[PDB]
Amino acid sequence: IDPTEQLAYFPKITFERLKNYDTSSNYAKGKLTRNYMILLPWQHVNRYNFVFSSTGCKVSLKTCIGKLMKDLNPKVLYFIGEGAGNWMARTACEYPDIKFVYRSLKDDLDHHYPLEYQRVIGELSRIIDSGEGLSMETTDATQKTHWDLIHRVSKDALLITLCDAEFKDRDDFFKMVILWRKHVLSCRICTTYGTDLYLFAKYHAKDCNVKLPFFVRSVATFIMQGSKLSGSECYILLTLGHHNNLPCHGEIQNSKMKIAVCNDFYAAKKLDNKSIEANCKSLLSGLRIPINKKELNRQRRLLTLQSNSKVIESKWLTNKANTIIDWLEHILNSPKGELNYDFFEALENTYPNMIKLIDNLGNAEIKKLIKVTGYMLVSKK
Amino acid sequence: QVIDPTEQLAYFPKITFERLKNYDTSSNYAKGKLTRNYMILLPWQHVNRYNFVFSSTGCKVSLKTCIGKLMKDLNPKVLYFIGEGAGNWMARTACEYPDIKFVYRSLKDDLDHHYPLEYQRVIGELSRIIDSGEGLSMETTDATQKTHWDLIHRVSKDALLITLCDAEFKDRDDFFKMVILWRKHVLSCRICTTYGTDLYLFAKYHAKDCNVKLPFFVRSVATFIMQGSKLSGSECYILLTLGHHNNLPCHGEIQNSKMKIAVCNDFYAAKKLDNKSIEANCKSLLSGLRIPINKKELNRQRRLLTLSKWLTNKANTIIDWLEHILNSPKGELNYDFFEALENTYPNMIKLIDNLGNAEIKKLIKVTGYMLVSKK
Ligand SMILES: Nc1nc2c(ncn2[C@@H]2O[C@H](COP(=O)(O)OP(=O)(O)OP(=O)(O)O)[C@@H](O)[C@H]2O)c(=O)[nH]1
Ligand SMILES: Nc1nc2c(ncn2[C@@H]2O[C@H](CO)[C@@H](O)[C@H]2O)c(=O)[nH]1
Ligand SMILES: [Zn+2]
Ligand SMILES: [Zn+2]
Repeated sequence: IDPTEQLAYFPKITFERLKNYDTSSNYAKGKLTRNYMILLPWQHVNRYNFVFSSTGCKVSLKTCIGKLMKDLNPKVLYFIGEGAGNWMARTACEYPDIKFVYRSLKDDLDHHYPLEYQRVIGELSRIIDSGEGLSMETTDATQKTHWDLIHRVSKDALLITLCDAEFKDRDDFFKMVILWRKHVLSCRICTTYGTDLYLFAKYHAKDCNVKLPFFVRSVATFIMQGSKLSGSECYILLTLGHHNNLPCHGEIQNSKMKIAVCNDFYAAKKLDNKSIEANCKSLLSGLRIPINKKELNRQRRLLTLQSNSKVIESKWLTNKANTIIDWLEHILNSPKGELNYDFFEALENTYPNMIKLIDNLGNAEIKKLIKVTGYMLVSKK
Repeated sequence: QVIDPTEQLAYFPKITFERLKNYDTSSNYAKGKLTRNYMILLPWQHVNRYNFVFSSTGCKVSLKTCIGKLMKDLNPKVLYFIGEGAGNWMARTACEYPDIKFVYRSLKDDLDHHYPLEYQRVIGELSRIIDSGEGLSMETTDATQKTHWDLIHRVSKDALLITLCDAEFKDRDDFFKMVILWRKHVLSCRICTTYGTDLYLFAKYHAKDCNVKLPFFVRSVATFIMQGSKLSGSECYILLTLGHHNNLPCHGEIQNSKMKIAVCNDFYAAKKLDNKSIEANCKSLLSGLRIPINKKELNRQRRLLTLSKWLTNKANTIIDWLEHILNSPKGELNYDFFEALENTYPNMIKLIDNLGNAEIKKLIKVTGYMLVSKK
């Protein structure tokens, strides 16, 4: 299967690049605030074409760091804390000749194998190092051993290292940043390319005026439309050089808000009907495409015939089902609008049983529910 | 010598607006608020208005843009413009719709234009104004008086399908006087009664209060929030019709919609430059000011002033600002960049204190030209 053809399944990306300047601002700018009364993760609205990971819908190398990718021209890319590898899968479609070195923490929580890359690309042939036969310690980016064994297959320098790992504290993030630096300055292979080595990593801009480790200079800060509205998540492009400050909550919030108020979510050019069906069946077993009044009423019929392990115990499973159908029915009866938080705020505040929904469905179920919602909204008119 | 209206249309800038359709449902959801405090003191809504002199209402509101579908469906042969002043809104309409004839009205007083000066400058001749209100009293040109409405058909025998009002009223009571009289006419008048309830009044309104009921049998169809309206206020254009009455737009609804256009959208510049109009505004701002405005042109004005201290103080203030605009980097036409321009100027309060409302509006037109002229 052609990678460039598969690229039409990933949506377009809207973002803001805040280039780090040595010279002071000297502006004294106002603040941009808009309190969206939303309870659902609407950043999954354009991610219906994906199942196990959908990071590729949020961040893209060709979109954000396209010029650096062109200039440096990496033969191999290093993906750490990647999970099911959907951001790595998008990269494989945008750059069809690049090989990959994948690493992800080996635990029961989430994934430690690229299930989505396997799904999108078809085969793991381009993943020259998938971290097979490694310990939990050697797959942890906060440990020295992870960095020591990074070249066990690939002998190419760490020109562009991609990190989408979620850390406990900022101290764990610092552990990784320090270890990256220690490697790129010690390693025989890497030392050859010098200071022109990059680490593009996910960071949550909590505080302000926080100094990066020594000889770690942030080049730019990327604020994604795909990042959760509630937080202060961003992607920082780091390099070796005279250290500077991590992005502050303030700047991130102003940029985060402009994107939420102004821009609309771009839908995918093509529809992966097998992936949509998978998410539909993942949300509610037996859910079929297209989702219409007829399709919804049969799901209402299927639960009626079941009621007419304990007998009282199965009432929990049917309660979840009703909640899902009630929401999808509400989306169906809702007028078509543009994919934006103003319209999403309207959808939620037009629904009477909103709090019952959040109470009855888990975080993963509600994310799945948004993928299905997004498909339905795109399917309209 | 021949003046084409469609060619003249390239002098009016593009319009950005938000239409808030009034829904019978009587069920509005609970929403959040959008706030951004722009530290601005100048009427920046005049930046894209350099090509106009006496009136520039057409830079802000347009019939083809805002109510193009209604203009198509109800194809009006004649349009009625009340409280029009120099008639720049009417002039834009004449360019967008080259076959429509007009009936013009504006209050006959020393305080405002009671003759379409801008229409004349744009179109060339008053041939399409079949009724310019010639030989009428101040009472018969006041939209709050019955006699104004009684004599509206003295020339035109076409129904009031679309009535345009850009009048500024003292109280909301005066606005209500007009709205009531429009209704009284469109329901009494032999000519108008024929078209029934499908008659419209697109009037300018300041959304001050909330949950204010429109007069009986007067129903608002939609509310238009213009980018061209002053940021500070709560000015909007309401499209009214005959029907079971509803509520006037509330200050609340407006402010969010008003703010979005300020944060998101940029001011579109005019495709062509009316160099005669620019020169007129330049000479209106400061006598002897010539285009292009450059370091050489500004230093000449500094020199000319060296050889009545009140008049020279105003001149220095103007030159100081234009010099600041000249030395300023080119940016996009938006409130973020405009906030930067006056945040970068040290004598901001002296400016507002030394120049009148009309002078500052002229100063912004000249500023807009200079900003567009860059790079
Ligand atoms: N919460 C959240 N997850 C995001 C966001 N952007 C990307 N993600 C990633 O997407 C994952 C959840 O989406 P999926 O992998 O598509 O699907 P899911 O199988 O329904 O979910 P989980 O068990 O919650 O991971 C998260 O664990 C993140 O790795 C975001 O803004 N918010
Ligand atoms: N939008 C807007 N237009 C104005 C304002 N004041 C005057 N104008 C119009 O703009 C023209 C400027 O010459 C005036 O003749 C009026 O028609 C204002 O505060 N806002
Ligand atoms: Zn190395
Ligand atoms: Zn009549």
